[PDB]
Amino acid sequence: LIPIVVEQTGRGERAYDIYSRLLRERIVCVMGPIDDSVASLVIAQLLFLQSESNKKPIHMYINSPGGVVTAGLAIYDTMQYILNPICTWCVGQAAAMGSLLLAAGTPGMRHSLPNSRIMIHQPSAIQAEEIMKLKKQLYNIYAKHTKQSLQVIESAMERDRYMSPMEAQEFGILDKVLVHP
Amino acid sequence: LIPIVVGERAYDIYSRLLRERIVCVMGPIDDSVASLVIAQLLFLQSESNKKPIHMYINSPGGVVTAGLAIYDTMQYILNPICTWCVGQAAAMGSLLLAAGTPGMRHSLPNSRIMIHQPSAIQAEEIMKLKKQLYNIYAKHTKQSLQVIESAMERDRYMSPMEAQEFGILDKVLVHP
Amino acid sequence: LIPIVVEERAYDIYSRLLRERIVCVMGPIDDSVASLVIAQLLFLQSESNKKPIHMYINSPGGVVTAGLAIYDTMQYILNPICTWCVGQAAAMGSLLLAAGTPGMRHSLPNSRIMIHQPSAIQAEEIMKLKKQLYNIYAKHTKQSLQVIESAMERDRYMSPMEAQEFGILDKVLVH
Amino acid sequence: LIPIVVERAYDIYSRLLRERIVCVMGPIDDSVASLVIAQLLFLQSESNKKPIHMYINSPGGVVTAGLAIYDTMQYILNPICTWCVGQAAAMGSLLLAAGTPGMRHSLPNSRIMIHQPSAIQAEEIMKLKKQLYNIYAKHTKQSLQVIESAMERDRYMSPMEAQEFGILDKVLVH
Amino acid sequence: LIPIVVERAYDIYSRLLRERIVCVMGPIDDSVASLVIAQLLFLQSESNKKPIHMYINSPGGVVTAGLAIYDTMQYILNPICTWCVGQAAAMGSLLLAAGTPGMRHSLPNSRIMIHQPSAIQAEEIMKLKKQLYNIYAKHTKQSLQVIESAMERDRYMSPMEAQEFGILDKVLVH
Amino acid sequence: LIPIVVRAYDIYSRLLRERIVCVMGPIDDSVASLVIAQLLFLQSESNKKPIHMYINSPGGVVTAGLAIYDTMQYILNPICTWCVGQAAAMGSLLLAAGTPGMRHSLPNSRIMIHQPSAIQAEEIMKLKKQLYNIYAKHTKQSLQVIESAMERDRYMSPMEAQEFGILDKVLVHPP
Amino acid sequence: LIPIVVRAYDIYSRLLRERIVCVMGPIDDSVASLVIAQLLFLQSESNKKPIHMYINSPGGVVTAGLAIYDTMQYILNPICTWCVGQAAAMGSLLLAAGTPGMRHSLPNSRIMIHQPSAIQAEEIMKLKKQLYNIYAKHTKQSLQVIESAMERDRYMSPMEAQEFGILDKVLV
Amino acid sequence: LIPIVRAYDIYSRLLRERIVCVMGPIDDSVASLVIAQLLFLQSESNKKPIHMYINSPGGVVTAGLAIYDTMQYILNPICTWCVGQAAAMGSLLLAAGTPGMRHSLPNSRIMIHQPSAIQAEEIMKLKKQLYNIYAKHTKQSLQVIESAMERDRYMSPMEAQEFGILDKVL
Amino acid sequence: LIPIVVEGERAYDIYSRLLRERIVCVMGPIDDSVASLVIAQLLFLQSESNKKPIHMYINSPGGVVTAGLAIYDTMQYILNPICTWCVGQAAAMGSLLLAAGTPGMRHSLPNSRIMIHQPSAIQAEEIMKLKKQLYNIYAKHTKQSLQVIESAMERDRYMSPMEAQEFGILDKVLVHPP
Amino acid sequence: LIPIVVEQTGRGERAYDIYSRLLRERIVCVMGPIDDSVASLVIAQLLFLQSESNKKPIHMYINSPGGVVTAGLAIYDTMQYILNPICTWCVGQAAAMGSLLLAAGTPGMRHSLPNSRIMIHQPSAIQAEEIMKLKKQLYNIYAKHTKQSLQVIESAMERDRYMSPMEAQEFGILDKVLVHP
Amino acid sequence: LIPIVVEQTGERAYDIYSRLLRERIVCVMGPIDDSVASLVIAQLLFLQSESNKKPIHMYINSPGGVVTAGLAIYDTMQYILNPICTWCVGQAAAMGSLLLAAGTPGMRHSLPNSRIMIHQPSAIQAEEIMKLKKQLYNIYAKHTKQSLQVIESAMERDRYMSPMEAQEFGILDKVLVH
Repeated sequence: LIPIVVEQTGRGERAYDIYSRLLRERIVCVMGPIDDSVASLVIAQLLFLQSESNKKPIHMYINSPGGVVTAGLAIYDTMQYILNPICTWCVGQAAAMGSLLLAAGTPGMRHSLPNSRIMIHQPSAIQAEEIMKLKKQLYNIYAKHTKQSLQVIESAMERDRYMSPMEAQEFGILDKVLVHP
Repeated sequence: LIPIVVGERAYDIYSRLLRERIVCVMGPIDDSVASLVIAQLLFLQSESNKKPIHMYINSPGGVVTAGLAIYDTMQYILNPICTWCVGQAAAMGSLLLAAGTPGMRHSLPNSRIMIHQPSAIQAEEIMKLKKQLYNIYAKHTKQSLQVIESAMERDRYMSPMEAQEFGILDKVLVHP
Repeated sequence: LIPIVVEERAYDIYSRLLRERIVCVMGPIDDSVASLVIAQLLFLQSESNKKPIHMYINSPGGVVTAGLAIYDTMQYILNPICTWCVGQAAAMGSLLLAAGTPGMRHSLPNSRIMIHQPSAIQAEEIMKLKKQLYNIYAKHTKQSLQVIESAMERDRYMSPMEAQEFGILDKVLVH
Repeated sequence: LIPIVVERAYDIYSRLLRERIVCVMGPIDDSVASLVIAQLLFLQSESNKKPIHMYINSPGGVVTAGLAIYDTMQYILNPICTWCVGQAAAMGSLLLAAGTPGMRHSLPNSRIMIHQPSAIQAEEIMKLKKQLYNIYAKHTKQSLQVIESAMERDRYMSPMEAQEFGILDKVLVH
Repeated sequence: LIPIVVERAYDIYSRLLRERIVCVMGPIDDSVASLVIAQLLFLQSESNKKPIHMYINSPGGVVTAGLAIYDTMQYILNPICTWCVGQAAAMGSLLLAAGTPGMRHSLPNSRIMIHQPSAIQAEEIMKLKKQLYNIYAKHTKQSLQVIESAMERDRYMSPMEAQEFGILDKVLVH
Repeated sequence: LIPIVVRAYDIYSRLLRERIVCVMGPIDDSVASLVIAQLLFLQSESNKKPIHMYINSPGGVVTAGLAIYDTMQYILNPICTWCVGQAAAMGSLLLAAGTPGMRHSLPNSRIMIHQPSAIQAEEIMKLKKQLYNIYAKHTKQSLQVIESAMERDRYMSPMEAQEFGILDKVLVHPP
Repeated sequence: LIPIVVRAYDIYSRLLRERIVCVMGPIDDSVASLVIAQLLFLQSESNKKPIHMYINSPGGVVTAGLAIYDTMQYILNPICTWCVGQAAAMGSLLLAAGTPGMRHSLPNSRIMIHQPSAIQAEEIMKLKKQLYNIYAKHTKQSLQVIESAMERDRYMSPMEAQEFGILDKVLV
Repeated sequence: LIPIVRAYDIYSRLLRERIVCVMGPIDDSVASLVIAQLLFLQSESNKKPIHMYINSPGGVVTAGLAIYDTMQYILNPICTWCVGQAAAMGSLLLAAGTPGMRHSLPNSRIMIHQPSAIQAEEIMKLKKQLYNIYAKHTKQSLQVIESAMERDRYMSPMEAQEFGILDKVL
Repeated sequence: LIPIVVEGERAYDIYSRLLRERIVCVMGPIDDSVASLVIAQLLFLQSESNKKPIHMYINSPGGVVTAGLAIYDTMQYILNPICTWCVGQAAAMGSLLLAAGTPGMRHSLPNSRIMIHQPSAIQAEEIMKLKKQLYNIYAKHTKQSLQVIESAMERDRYMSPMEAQEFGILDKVLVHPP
Repeated sequence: LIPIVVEQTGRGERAYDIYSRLLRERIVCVMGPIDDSVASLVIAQLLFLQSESNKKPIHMYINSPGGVVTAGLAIYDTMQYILNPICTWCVGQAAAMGSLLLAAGTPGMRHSLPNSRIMIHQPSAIQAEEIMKLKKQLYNIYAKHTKQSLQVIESAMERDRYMSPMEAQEFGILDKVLVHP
Repeated sequence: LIPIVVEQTGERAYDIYSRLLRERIVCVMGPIDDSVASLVIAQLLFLQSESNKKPIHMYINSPGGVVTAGLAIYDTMQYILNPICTWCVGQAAAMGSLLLAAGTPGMRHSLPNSRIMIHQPSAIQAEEIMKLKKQLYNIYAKHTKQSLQVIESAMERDRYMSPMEAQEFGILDKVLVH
């Protein structure tokens, strides 16, 4: 499936699959649903890229319908723990937990391409009291990073709809919509 | 197995074709295909901003947001992209074909083109996605929205000569 | 499984209730359910065209065109229809509840009401059906289309007292 | 579970069949066609003059199964009142259209589709569809070009569009 | 198989139903709840004054299906005697507790559990959970803080311990 | 198929008119529901005539067997209990719970008191201790004997189960 | 499937009216309970008239076959057993356990005393030793003869099954 | 499914004409049901013929041998009709009808070959019983039967008549 | 799809590259093959140095008890300090491995969920014997009394990191590296 | 899934998976259920390690529910054939056939961690006589290594119970419990 | 899954089975099928090319399997000139016991607890099933030096035998009291 790409210096060459050459450029891809396996890989790549340097930015590309809340919260906390700046990019869609990871990038470094769909709504094994505690954590994360009030976040998350990138920029999920081709 | 080809180094042909700056979009489009195509496209821009990219489309379409992610990446990148229709380009596949650079959209002569969209989301949001398709088809085909809306309602394929007149294509290579 | 009862003659429990002009719409609604409900509604009009019919609803919703087939039948027949919410009336089941005869729409105190529509035809055809739901709810609840369009976007359930205030019910009653 | 209703007693569908009502509901296939045809030929035997009522709620189905029903509807001498309830799509709208002139009815929220949503040889699939064009033209009184064009659009008519197109005679608006 | 018994003959459950006995056995769902509600409404039509006997052996089930049963028990005018036979867990313990005061019974080895062992929005799960606290607090006379605490412990009560909690009125030594 | 017999009855219905209840195969909540209904029915026809339970079972759900056992102890009738084939786990408890002097076995039946290897650990242990009390009451063994006898993954012959107090008679032929 | 025959019965209810019990196919706890119920009914109608049991079986669960065996031995009725087609494993024990002089076979029936092959090792051998005692009781062979004959994975003809004492008559 | 014609399903109505249908594959369940019908029809009379209608690809050998032995034990004449196909054990039930009462329709296919859990010695003993049954009913030699069973072929009703599987082709 | 890293030079998957940093990822549910792989890495990392710390990152719903007790015993056998990190959740056996880290080196991120309760093939007496081992391990490491552990472990709930720190399952809750 | 590790040779780097690195320390892992595939792998490793030297000990780590009896008896006979001392370590669990491989270590070299579970009972095809033949071989092996009498072994194996390391030591299944520091 | 080992010419590495094959060991473990036969025959023909004089060791732990696959192996063992030492490890049943018995006279070995069975537990015509079993009788009679009447009777009993009893029957030459 994955093609192989080569770097060469005349005295020799080195080859990578594309995702590991993207990782060599410090790019992490979150694509498709988020689960404890996807989190495990994303966590490991973030811990690695901090160990290679704690000062160079990391670039996170999001195209996901979201996924497990506990897995997304593990990725979130690690993005906040590591000292690197994190650029975050939406392509295609960032929905549910995917838009929390988008919102959680470094201020000024949260981006979208013009046709991306953003959803703050959380589409419809645990005790009722514990599911509500998870949502209150989500409300506080969105309020922190968007700088909206909790009352705005709580009512915005109730509407089952997608924002355009311009709606998400004025809401504060994004800093930039890069329309320039 | 994929055949290996050919100091010297030995590549599977998809990596040899990628060394020729060729991206293959084959079969259905999904988030996995979209992530592969986007990674390939961003890599090829890093190899140079100037040299064209060649994009071979044989697909029945697929997920709309996956195709729009590919589309937005094709437009973000600075390189010219030459889109080649081989076999067919239907639904989201004909958007990617039409989104190649003006003068660089090609078909082989027995290809089938379809812009109709055959056959978990609220009704309000499905209509928003389709109006996005109307806008981006209209800008690339230079057609009115009423023509696009009418043409996308007929469940039919069109020949590459019809697609060239409609503006999905620039050149039909009947010659070798 | 299904009990049999004696009254002489004997019937299954649902055939015995049907003799009281009771139609049980329970569970998901589909073309199999719709045709059976419509058959009972047309029969009961032949048995008489004046005496009320009682529809008991416990339903998560279903196919829209199956619910619209039932809705049209309820509005065609001349009988009054009393609608009872029991446990749940969601999506299309809430429209059948709201489409009862004015003054004859009831709930038990713990019923959950939802007019929101949780989530292979063209996009324009999904949007046409959705606008039919707006017209039906506006007609029966007396709310404006803007209110219906806004209330239907929120993914929430509604208590019987709030559904009565919204105009989906006429009575909430304990005994 | 099907309710039983009364000194004889019958299932709800056999009680309706005593009123000369035939329910076409759900997809159409050879076993649905077999059941409908048996009821149609039976109801002609009890009277060749009193009308029959067909209720349609159908996405359509097998083309030759629908054509077997259609040809049975045209062979028997009874008038057939057709009622669209819910939807009549594909082959279901051909059965609706093939009711007796003046006796094709719809409820006001029904959807009608004459489009045929997307094995045998290619040259035979076109021979079936050409029969559909000729059947629709006979009953709808549109030209073959109008129907062949209209039947390519993947859309549903409202009952008022279907009455203007000629598939229906009456919409009972309530 | 189910045995026929017994003039006329019925299956064992129809013969019990003539004694005004309703059996709630196994999990509760919408198809169980509709059967239970239908029998409750029927038995009120025969008389509104003679008791009804509900026999519960259940792990519980769907909350809105149990709330439909509960509301019917409170709606109808009859006394309802509830018998715990082997198990009453989750929603099955609520139906047990919801019997008429003085008419809630257990056999000596029954296990009682008010804990709710484990889609819709979280705000709706918590609203539905809060309704259960008000039902238990009404019927057991415990405070909401007691009910909230006791429903958190993943535990079964003895019949005598459930009588002390107020879920039962009598344990019968058999 | 199950034989019809003749006034024409199912074979198990014809046995039930002889006051015979069959407990065959695994016990579960569905078997318990049927057995308890038959026990309560047979008590209503006579509180004085014995009931016969024929047991061939590998065991089952404990709470389903405890529901049957409590019904046997609630009703006033004597219950004759017959092991045929095997009684194991909960099947041996229903066998042991018959009326003293009225517990019988055929010569080749296998009896197992051992409990061959969704609940909390403290609750599984609380169920297990209820079995120790029931067996000790009916067999007259001490709790330490019962608790150690249950640990051996073993079957008893009918004569050994009679000496242990699970049975009162072993019958080759009618007495 | 099952034809109805004229009162009216299915074919098996009509045979049951003739006091015929068909043990056919594999034996299990479902089959055993059905056979025992018919055996106890037929004794209820008469303790003196014979019962006819027809066997076509590969055998099955030992504990279910021993349940049938104990019921056949308990009831007072004579039981005529007929081997039709085959009687293998537990099926040949029900054949051997018919009343002396009343065990029959058709000419092409195959009889097997061998046992073709959740429980402890000690308990499997205790069941096996019960089989040795039952076959020795009914065939009048010694236990050493039974133990050897059951080890050979073979079928045997009705005439040598009669010689071994599993049958009294072969009817041709 | 089964049409109803007193009233009976179509197979119980034919059973009232003393007709037994052996159609489809033979197994212990089929054998049990055919034997019960055969024994019943003898009880109604021992003198009237039984008519046995066969369309089958074959089946289990010991299931067919159980049917065969019942046909020979019963006193009644058994007329046998091949309709469509008699193969494997179905040809043995056809051949085992009463002399002069074995019939075929004109297009029936007959096969005595045995197309395509037990020890080798016991498989061979079963097949040697087939050789003896076919030899006595067809009156061919064992050497002829053993050779004819090795050819994987069907034969026409006229070949089966001259081989002695049939008496009449109608 | 597991990334490769090149780091003469050699190529590692991301987890082997992290193992060179002395990082062990206990992620997802625990079973015998997870336990086998963790124990082999712990013994390897002790061989490479008996005095440098080891870092265990935990995100797990729990798992087989005897597989977790095998891991626990290996953590207590080796002489190294073990820093333990909760990310996402530590439930059931995952919370015991969290609590079993070295005193002063048990860490949580701010949104981690901690559950001491054990949600729900052997006889009843052996299940209770496993439970009583768990009660003694939690009492040893959290320094609660056995009855407090028994009462706490009966409630089907999750602690916050701050509540688990007050219970003694954690030493630090860290928003950022100090 | 299995991590790779590197061995520092003299001015050189030799890569292994984690299990071949352990095998180079003469460690054999018997983990999960025992079958013919597991037996073949264990027997190959035992015969290999004897060729590398017949005098250095071998270390066998047991975490097993047991398995096929004839597969475990093949392992047992290979342990008894080779000349090496074998240290056997119970980690987590040794049940059924796993406890025979534990008991069959060299005397003085059988170990357990503090929280292991030992079970001699065999939790509940071939002919009846052949199952009892194979069971009687287990009684002989256990009696040889534990030095209990056959009556004590045969009675003990009937109880469906586990036992603690300090009780398996008193029964003679192992020699040392490594109490935690 | 399968270990890797390093050996002198040590600057070469092998999987554990490729290392054993270099010692001239062929492993026949588990059931026999055409793919197992193909791979065993390939190894036997290779090892003869390396030398036609040094012994080959076959290790058998097998239920047996397809008869014609085992007969293909048997004919390859009989074709090649090498001595073949056969070792019964664990069990040799059915076709597995024929390969064991077909080792070179004096070179057929068993471990003490191995189970041996010559009984054949239980798509072609009856005459062909019977013809295959008569070849088995001839092979066993040739190699065990029993008469056909003994072999035919001994295959009818559904039982295993000990290595000492299998030695008395002539299937083995040695039992390794080790």
